[PDB]
Amino acid sequence: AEKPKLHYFNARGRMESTRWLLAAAGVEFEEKFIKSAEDLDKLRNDGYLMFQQVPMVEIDGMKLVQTRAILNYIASKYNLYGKDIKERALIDMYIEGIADLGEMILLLPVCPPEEKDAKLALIKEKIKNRYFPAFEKVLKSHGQDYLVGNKLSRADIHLVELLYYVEELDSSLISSFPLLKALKTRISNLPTVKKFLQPGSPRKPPMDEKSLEEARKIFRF
Amino acid sequence: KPKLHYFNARGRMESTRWLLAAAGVEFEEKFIKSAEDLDKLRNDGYLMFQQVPMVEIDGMKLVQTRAILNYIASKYNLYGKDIKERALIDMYIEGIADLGEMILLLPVCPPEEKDAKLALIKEKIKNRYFPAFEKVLKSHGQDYLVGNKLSRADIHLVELLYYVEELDSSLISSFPLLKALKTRISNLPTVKKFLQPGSPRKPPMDEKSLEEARKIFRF
Ligand SMILES: CCCCCCSC[C@H](NC(=O)CC[C@H]([NH3+])C(=O)O)C(=O)NCC(=O)O
Ligand SMILES: CCCCCCSC[C@H](NC(=O)CC[C@H]([NH3+])C(=O)O)C(=O)NCC(=O)O
Repeated sequence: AEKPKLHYFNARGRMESTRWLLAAAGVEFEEKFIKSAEDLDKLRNDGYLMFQQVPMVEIDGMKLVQTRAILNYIASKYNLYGKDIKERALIDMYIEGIADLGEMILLLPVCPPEEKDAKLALIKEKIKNRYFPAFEKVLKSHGQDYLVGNKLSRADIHLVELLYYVEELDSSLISSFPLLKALKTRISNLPTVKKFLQPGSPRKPPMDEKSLEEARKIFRF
Repeated sequence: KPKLHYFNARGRMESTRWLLAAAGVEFEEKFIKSAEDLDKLRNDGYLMFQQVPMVEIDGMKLVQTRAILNYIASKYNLYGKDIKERALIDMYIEGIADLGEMILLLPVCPPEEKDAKLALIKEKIKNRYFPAFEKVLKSHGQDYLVGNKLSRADIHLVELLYYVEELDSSLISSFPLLKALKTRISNLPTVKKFLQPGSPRKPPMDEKSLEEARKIFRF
């Protein structure tokens, strides 16, 4: 009946992984872009935001806030969350590691300049020594095209999204991880993901200084 | 019995202790006491991302707080009846997590920042989080946050109410429905037993325990 409506500002931020997941699922959606603090205050005043924050997604008659609530619902609805409780446990473990690394990268620009260089270095070492080894190992354990259940899940989508951001950081980091490289390609070639990667999709560019400034004005930080 | 791998402290394992206890599930704990203990877990292949919490349950070695909790909640029927009830539960408990994270990390803030960050936490409790949960309870008038049945949401929220009480017992005072929930949940036989002295419930982290954390986790 009604397309999901995504409420956020015009940036990756905390809404991009939802854009990826919906697109991967073949689900069309609309976006309503917040451009100012007054836009956000209006959502607040209208009663639309349980904790007075965005992301918020209107879907199936609900007003869902909190990134993980949104993604868990969409993943379940479009059978991207595994086939039983144990596969969901594997998915969750994998994607919370992805979330942890993703949060580090997300927040980097918001670091004090005297700290940013150490923090980036630390992110690169965790990538090389902690996270990419863990995911490579999963893929090597079973030899399958997907992380869990030998079928596409949200885990594959969330990890490939992150591989795109790590490439932006440093395209060398993935070089010693052939299986991750192969996953990136395979997933990128799925027709829904290929369309999402093409120009003109809702996929968002890296956040530049001006966008970061808009964020500070809109969310008041 | 599930086996919980963590240090002898609340930290990131306490919400799992609460949820297991609430569900009536007996568990065992293996306490890490040194960096060397953590290193053995890592070396033995027990930790996917070289971190704890880790829980051995039903043949899996599960890391990541949320993976552990989601598995336990589904297994013991504390995650609602369908994906829409799960959506409500998830939205509520991620709000709880956000607030919980601020309180958890308070002892680690630089000392020159701690005064400001406590005051911010009290402000958000008063003006953002407790209003939101009081609003949910008032909206339906039922004893439980979701589905008129006990769920993980009630348990995680009441755990947080105890920590907020530790911070400032006045913060809940204008929120009568949250007070009632706290009482009700605390009186359920499993939660009551967990709240009594000598249970696996952990105390507030003191300075000695925070020094142990730092040695163990090398920060
Ligand atoms: C470099 C900057 C990156 C910008 C990302 C910030 S997202 C906007 C922020 N929303 C949250 O922090 C939501 C956190 C919540 N845990 C979620 O995951 O949905 C907001 O509404 N803030 C308003 C408020 O909290 O009052
Ligand atoms: C106020 C004190 C806070 C208590 C310490 C934090 S918990 C121990 C820490 N584990 C994590 O940070 C796990 C985060 C993960 N997202 C989860 O929720 O499980 C660890 O293993 N760290 C070792 C490392 O990462 O190498």
